[PDB]
Amino acid sequence: TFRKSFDCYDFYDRAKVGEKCTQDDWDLMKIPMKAMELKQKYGLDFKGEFIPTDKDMMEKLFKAGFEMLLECGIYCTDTHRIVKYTEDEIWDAINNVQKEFVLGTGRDAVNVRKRSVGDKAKPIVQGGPTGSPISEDVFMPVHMSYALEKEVDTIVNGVMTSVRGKSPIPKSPYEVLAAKTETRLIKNACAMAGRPGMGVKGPETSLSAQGNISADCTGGMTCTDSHEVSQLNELKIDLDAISVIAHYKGNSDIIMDEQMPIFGGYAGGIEETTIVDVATHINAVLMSSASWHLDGPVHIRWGSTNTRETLMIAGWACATISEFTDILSGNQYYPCAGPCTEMCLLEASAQSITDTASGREILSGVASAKGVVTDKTTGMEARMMGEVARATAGVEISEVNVILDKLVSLYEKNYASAPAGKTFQECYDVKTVTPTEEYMQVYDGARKKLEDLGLVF
Amino acid sequence: TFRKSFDCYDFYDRAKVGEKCTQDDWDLMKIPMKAMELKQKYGLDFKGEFIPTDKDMMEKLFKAGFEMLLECGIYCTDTHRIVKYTEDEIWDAINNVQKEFVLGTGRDAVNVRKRSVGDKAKPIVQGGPTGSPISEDVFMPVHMSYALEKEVDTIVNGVMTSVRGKSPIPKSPYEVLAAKTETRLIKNACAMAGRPGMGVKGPETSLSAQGNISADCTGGMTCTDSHEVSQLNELKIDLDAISVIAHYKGNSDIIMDEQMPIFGGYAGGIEETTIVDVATHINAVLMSSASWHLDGPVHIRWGSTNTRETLMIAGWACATISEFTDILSGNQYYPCAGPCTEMCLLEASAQSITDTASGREILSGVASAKGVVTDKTTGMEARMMGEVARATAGVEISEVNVILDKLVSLYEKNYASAPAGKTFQECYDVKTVTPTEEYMQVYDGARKKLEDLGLVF
Amino acid sequence: TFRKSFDCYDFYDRAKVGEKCTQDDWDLMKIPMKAMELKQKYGLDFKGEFIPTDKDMMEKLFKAGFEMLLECGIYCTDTHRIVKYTEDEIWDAINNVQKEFVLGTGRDAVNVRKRSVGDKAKPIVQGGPTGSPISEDVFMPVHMSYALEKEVDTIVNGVMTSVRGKSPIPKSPYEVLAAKTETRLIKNACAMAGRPGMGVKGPETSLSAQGNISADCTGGMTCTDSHEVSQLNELKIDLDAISVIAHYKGNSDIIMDEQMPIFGGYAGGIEETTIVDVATHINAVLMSSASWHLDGPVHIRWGSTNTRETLMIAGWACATISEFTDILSGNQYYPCAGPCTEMCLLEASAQSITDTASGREILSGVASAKGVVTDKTTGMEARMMGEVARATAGVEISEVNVILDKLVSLYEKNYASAPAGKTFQECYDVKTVTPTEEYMQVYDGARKKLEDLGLVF
Amino acid sequence: TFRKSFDCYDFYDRAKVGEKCTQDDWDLMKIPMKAMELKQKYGLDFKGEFIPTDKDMMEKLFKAGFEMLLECGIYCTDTHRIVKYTEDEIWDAINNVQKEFVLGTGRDAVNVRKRSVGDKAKPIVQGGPTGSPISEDVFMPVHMSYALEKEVDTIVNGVMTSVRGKSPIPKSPYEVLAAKTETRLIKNACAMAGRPGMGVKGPETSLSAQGNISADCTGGMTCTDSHEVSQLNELKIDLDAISVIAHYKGNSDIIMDEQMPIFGGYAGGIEETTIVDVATHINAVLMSSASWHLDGPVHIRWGSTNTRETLMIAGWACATISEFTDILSGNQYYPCAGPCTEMCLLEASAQSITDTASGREILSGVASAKGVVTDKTTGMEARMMGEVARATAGVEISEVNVILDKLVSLYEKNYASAPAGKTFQECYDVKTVTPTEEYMQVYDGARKKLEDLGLVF
Repeated sequence: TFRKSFDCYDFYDRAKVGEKCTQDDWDLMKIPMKAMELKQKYGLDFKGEFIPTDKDMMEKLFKAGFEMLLECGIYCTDTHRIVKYTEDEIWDAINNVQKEFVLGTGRDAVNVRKRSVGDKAKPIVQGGPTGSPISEDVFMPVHMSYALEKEVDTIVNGVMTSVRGKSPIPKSPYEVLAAKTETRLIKNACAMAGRPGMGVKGPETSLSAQGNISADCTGGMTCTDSHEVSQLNELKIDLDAISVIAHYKGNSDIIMDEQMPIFGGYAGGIEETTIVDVATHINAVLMSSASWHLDGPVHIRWGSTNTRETLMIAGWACATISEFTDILSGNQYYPCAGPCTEMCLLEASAQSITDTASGREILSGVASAKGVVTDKTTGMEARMMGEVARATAGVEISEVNVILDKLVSLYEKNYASAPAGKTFQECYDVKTVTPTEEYMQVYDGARKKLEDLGLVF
Repeated sequence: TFRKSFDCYDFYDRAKVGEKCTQDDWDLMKIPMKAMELKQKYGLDFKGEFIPTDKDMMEKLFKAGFEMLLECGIYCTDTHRIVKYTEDEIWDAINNVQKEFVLGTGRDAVNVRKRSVGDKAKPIVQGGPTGSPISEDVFMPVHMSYALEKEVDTIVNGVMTSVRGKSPIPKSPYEVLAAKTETRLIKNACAMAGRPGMGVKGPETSLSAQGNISADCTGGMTCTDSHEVSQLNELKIDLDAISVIAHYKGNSDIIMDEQMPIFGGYAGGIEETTIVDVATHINAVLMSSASWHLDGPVHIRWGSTNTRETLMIAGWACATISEFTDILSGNQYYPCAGPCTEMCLLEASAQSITDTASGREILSGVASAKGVVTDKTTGMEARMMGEVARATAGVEISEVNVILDKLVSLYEKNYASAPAGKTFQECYDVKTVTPTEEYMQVYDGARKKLEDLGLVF
Repeated sequence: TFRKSFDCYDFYDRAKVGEKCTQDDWDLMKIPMKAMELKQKYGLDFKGEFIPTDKDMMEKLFKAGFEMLLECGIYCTDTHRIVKYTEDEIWDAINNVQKEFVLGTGRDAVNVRKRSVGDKAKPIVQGGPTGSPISEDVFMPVHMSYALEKEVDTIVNGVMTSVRGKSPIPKSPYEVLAAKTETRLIKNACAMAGRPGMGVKGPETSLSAQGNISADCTGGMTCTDSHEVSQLNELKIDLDAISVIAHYKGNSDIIMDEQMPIFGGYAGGIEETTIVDVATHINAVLMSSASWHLDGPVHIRWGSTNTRETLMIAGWACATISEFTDILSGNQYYPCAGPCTEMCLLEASAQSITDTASGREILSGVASAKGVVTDKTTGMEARMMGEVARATAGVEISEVNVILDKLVSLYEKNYASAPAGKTFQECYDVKTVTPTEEYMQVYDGARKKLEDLGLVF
Repeated sequence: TFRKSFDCYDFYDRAKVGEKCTQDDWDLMKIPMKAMELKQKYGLDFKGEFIPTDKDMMEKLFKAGFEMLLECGIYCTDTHRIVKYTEDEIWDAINNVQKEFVLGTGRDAVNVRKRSVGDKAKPIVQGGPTGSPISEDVFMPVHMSYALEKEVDTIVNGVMTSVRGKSPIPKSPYEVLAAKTETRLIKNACAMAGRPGMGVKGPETSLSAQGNISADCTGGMTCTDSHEVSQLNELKIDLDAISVIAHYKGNSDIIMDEQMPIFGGYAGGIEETTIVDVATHINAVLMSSASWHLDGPVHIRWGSTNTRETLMIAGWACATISEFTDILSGNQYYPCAGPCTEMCLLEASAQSITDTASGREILSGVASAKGVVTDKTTGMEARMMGEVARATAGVEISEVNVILDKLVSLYEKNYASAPAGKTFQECYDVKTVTPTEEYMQVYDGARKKLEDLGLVF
């Protein structure tokens, strides 16, 4: 049996005396070799499906992901050593995951419960700039564009480009100011939208451990909000995250562990990256004591989470995690196209279909324009994400796979030429926080194309 | 698509520039014409049933109610203009209704979840004077008579005839005093009954917007209580309610939108008034951002909610709302007879059977003696309401319809001669808050008659 | 003796059956006649002094103010009737006034205690837009300009020109939204300035009773903030204020009763208007159950609180109230000149000297540009108000009177040509919320002139 | 005038572009040169006095300290640059210091108000291990030894040698665990002593910025506790402290800025080190927005705060700060001798006399055995500190100076041979947390010697 249930403290202890190893040995050898080995060992082949129905192939994928975590362990960048788990420790973690939890407070609180593959229930819609840079003078208006949408249940925080006119430089007092201010302003935006108790997800503007740890505060982030801790790539972590985890646990905060496996990255292709994804979903409840895990498979070249390959990785990982565990999870949205464009909406729609049908509990989006362009994220994208989620709920997986193949085909040849789109200021009346007729027309066009594919809103 | 999810602010904006129209054009033409038109268009015919089983007829009723709201809109009395919704705005509201919520706190809190037609689950029992006038010196004792009944889950507030010996005149400081005091005293009554955390529903003594808005206070109403906002008759509203809604939303309060369609009123007969009822259930989650909607079809002549016609209206409206939406709702009780009489108990029993079987989530009663006679409401009526709800849960709808026809026949010829009944002081030991042997005997008699009809307690 | 301590409820009761009287009989006869009568009866003559030292003249003024309230009573506009107090009721109120109280919370809380004439202690500095119209997009930045000044202790709220891009029209849902939002945003501005617990004074954007009553809310106004209720002119009140008082009392809120007697108004000249001022200070703790009273004598023509006459009225009223009662009070600032001008600073400085030396507990300013010009109020004016207060503390009254005569002479000939000044956006770096070199130079110039008059900062 | 009141954000901004300078240029030239220059310029000579009475010499010392801060500025170790203040910025800070504040909650809360030199009022007694290492298994018992003493008002936290059996290594998750646990355990110890609401001072076990920032938590440190931020030596600071300050301000926490000038350090001798001390007291309310400042002059050789020189530095600095400012402060205790020895008690007694008579508001001790020996700190030392404070209150300064000269002479020849003393476990019944007869006898002996010197308990 195991000594004690594994936690961040045990991780630190082991990371100081684990097997010494260079990061290159890890990224260029250990990880890719194991993924390659397990893929062949279990004969994994997704056969072009976005969401699996073959229980035997799914069981093999689960065993592969479990075995990968068990045989590889986790690389700690700070100590250049490997932390290894035992089989019993892993099962203790998987066998005791958080069943459900509440986000938000008052009338605006929402319950997060497990959804199965093809579930008739609709997932929780977490809408927001999704970590994208947002100008200080429109921070509240931008977030209000999400709170004003009935489709949105919780908010995923954007990043303040400035606070009191200064960049929130890591380890500067401005970073601490931003970490606290970020959610204080967002919750005030929610209140102005008539939903003071909406739960949020962050912190996002802060990057350092001290910055992230300062985010819990009066009027700001509290225990009913999702607290983010990020895993590295792949099966890797830094000590900063470990201390942040200790902090979240010590405050009885809902913990959201995140990991975004890279397709074409250190693991390799589709099946390889999916084995890693399953392994990091499991690591989430082991190393980070997560309440839920946020996935986000991203294309090494396009940097999007909605390419054919990344949707397949997410679909298989989630369907498999749903079949063999009660681990709660979500997926994050990174379209190539920017706001107010048909492609952006179709891109997010493809992922919403995939995430809803594969069993995700929470949809966290949308980081339009790959989430790196100032002010290019608006509530309209979250509205589509949510409406598409409802349309997908209950639909037969066989039909979903057909729809996905057709939909993805509508934009996968245009990644390099994805439209830049427009900013919040350009497609919304900034004062009343209402989308322009221009955006509404674009929205209708996307909706029509989705309906032609068989989706019923 | 829609500009933004519709809210009370959009309503105000539209009410100032909507189509000009006299209230008579609305009540005597627009509403009755549309109800008449839609009834024939869809060939609605309830064929004497209290609770429908014909899914096709129910679908037609739902479409009729939806179309009525869409084509008519809502008349704003203050501006004498009509507010119109678009089809997309209505669906956005219906597609995103509150799934569930908690009322009360601590050990005494209760979860409110959707119930289907004929559901085996028992509805939430909200017992209280139901807005009836209660003498100041027995305000706590009277409410304690409900809190002391295990059948009761939450309390529906009575009205203070006086506070500090003065009438709570609208727009007077006494109205504000009563709005705050009302719930403070009621929650103290609940505490004396050993259930300090029981949720309540109000405010009730206050009538003006300023009075209602002052009700949220320390020790008084809070976010875990149902906050009432009233729609007018029919498909009508005043600006006072609109500001009250803005207030409830701004405080993250659970919102209970109420509307009591009048049978024989501006809409017309049974099917006509039911189309209106379906339309106002939908309007509740659109205009009022309601957490749940309180119905209360009332007979234009008898002023009761339990006549054959009003039970049919409630039964069809609820069964239909349950079939096509997840809108949570309840129904309010207004018997003709007063407390300590067999008729009163049988009247409330008929509605409890109807409400439970048709799918209501909450039963709010009982306003005995039509709720207009001082001190004529006691916990005994709520006890029957609850015990009958349990007896009805799970019973086949075919059987329920038969029982209802027989039960209603036991009193429907006596509306004009309904017994006045007695006050709390006359049928209860005011000090120990215990019903008299007299009432207990009356209670047993009613219970026996219900059992003879086939009900199993 | 008296029946019971007088309160807003007794006022309502009496206002419904008091002596019938037209408003003209009140404004054009009853008030001016009594002020004229009492002025001669007591031989009041301020002899050009801003702050009195003659205890006998002060005692006569106090007796005059008391007698005026006693013999006239208060006119209720709604009922067109007069409410009369008895001598015993007035003394019961004066003999039991709030001794002290705390504003704000946490590290940022401040104690408000009585100050005597010429007190060495510095008064509390309540800085803010002082009810002036502020553009929605700079609402937080503008208030932050006050929170960032160490001279400022609490914030006096500005008015939102819009909320969600719409005017907060009285009795519209936007008014309720603004009432709640106003303080939520301001406290968030205080938090960004590193002082999350600063107390505020409001509500200000709301005008109706329902709007004002909705201001107490989570994250917004709470019991540690000053709650404003306004008396009318002169010795007059409306029922709206009476209900608002009932609400504040019912929430255990710190109550700030305000009245701004008009020089050259219905009362008459200097001594006449001062008798009224003393009477309204007393009425504050009687009718409004005030914790403290906010004065604001204003010139009928110039609309400023810092003219020679209005400073004399404030000086005498406060010095007298300080000598014979423990009623806590403050004065509000309305300069003619706008921000970034030397006159504005000198105008506010003259009042700060007067208010500090005459014994005020709180200085509430500054409503630059008479508080009616959008965005023309900044923290710089509050900084001067505070620095001048410190310079004045402890200075001999004889010297203060000389300084005031000289200072007022520096601008009293320019009321009609007072410089318009500039907006916050024009004299501050809006992003970093820092004043421009331009303003700093203007500030230095004003400071030098004050020093030349004998003030030591 | 100044741009804006100076804060930690302005400090960061200036530290990135200030005058470049090596740390040696700062420590070995700039600081010592200015201290030497100002000492001669003002002709400072303490003439062997512990506490000054010469107002002219005190005024010169104040001017010297002010001028030193103004002309030197503060060295930022991270950027190797100097931050400079303007005269106006310094005065704005000094002119607006926190007047008073409350520590602790409920019945156990205490008010901290300014004390003058020779004040009859007794200072607040903050007793605890004073940052000394305490074994994990006796963490609560040790702190309980202070809470059980009526002489103690608040607790100054000790350091956990381990938490869950592991060292709280900086930047490890154990550091975060310790930061939160430290106060949670201490407040539980206070509760067991019948004083659940005693305020504390920390965090102490954590050393990194992320560790310190994690200390505010439910059940742990809150806004009514003193939050420590440390200045470096001399007129120096690191960016970690700057971010910690931003955090404390953002949480509305009471801030305690600390600086322990070293006698014989970079500044030089007595007068030189005192000029630095005055400068750092001022810097506390400027750079750290401190609520109060904790001094602690320490001997470069002996490492104690109670040597003849360090007592003189503290006495002069405090008496001078008390005379010219309202800056609240305290002093920390570091005796050479360990617990259960007469020397330790006499050492702490000498400082208590000095601190009480010179005007300190808070006494924070006692770090017996120089605070570096595991478990060698007990409540008995705090009891003496407090009883001596009472004995000193109100005594003429002339007499105090005589007593101090005699008392210090009783141990100043034994610094090198100071007795090691014993641990808590050795001089207390660990279970009942009661001192042994052995300690009581030692205590009586010290008390008798103090009485022979003229002290009256």
